[PDB]
Amino acid sequence: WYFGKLGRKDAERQLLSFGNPRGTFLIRESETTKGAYSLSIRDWDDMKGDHVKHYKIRKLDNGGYYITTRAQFETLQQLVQHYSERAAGLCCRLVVPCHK
Repeated sequence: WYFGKLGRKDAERQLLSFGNPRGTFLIRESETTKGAYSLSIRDWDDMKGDHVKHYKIRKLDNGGYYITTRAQFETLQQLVQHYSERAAGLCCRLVVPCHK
């Protein structure tokens, strides 16, 4: 999936779009972090209802990508595959990718 390098505003307006069930995710390029990635997940809550949290995907200089220090992945494709099954410490698991 190549979403692109877009801002939180653009990621939010897209994720929170009707036609996507909660657990919508996209990975945009982080403009705040040095060419990194942001796993932008659309959560649902009753009080925090329909909000996006972006997990900052970090990169091992001598390795691959990791969202957390719990475990590092070979590639970004592995990172999402784990969260597609289970949240494993995230707020939500990955349900569906966002539509452009």
